[PDB]
Amino acid sequence: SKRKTILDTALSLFKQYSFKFVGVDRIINESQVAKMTFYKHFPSKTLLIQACLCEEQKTIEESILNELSLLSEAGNIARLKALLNWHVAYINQQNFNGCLFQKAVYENEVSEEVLSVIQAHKQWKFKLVSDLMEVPECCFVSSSMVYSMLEGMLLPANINPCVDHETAIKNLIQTFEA
Amino acid sequence: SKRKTILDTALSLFKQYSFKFVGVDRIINESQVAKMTFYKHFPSKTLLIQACLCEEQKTIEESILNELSLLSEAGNIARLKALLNWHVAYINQQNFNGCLFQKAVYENEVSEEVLSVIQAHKQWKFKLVSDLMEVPECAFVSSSMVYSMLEGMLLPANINPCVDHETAIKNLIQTFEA
Repeated sequence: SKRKTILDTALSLFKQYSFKFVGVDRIINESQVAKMTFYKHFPSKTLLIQACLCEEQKTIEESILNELSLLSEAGNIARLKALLNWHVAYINQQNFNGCLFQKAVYENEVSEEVLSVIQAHKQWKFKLVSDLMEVPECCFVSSSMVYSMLEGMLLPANINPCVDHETAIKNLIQTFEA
Repeated sequence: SKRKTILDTALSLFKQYSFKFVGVDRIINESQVAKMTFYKHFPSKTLLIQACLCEEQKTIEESILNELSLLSEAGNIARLKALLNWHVAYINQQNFNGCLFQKAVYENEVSEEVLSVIQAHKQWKFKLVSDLMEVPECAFVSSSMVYSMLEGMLLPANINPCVDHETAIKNLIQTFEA
């Protein structure tokens, strides 16, 4: 029951800081649960991290896919545009601090059940990019290229905050619309 | 040389594992340096990490720029090729574990000492890409897009082991006509 509060509280803290930086004791208080209640739902920190990544996958994929299904009658450039714009909104959102899946691999949060979630999600996004570009109306720029560019656009602004990714994306949208 | 023995030991250990995973005392042992001589050079792990990142920036910037000055008598497309192919070689080393500057930020190393080095280097890299593409011999792809694709290709391989970055680069090199 209080599982969701814990999950949602840990998600924010992991996104805000890092996995190794926030310990279980901090998640306990901020969720306002008893230690015993935490471990009933999450017997270990790795299990909470696994559920945090599963939740991030479910929310990202549902969000993207729902926008695209609003454009099934829009043609293929319109749907590719929406995938690109979605990234603009994602890095401009207030709490954006990078990609949580890239964060887990850099922090070596890579127990097998966690890695499979990470790889399955990024394999889904690679496939989605590839399917959106393998249309007749598209060319020049390859999908493996666009995928890695989007992945590089998900880096924390702190690495290079003068880079405006939205300006690059707006420019690439105009190329598809040539 | 004392200060440099500590650098090479810490810098190597941070890449193999992670900044958080490697403790100052582990660095003391494997370097065989008096703990007081360590603290005369680096009074805090943060100052050590800043120096490690300055060493990494120096190494990468001199490796890239040495490949380009050997190609001064060549064309602009060949010099852009050199930078692209440099990333192919970098992610194919046996000791490759992603980008140390990305890793630092994702591990929440966000002190002023660290971010100023990280950002100076990546600012340097963004300008180099812009300058190598700011030539008469160059398309529908902006330098900001190329920078981001280069950044994304430096992610650890296990985030999605099915992405073949080398093939992506080969095709991108061929769109530039070389």
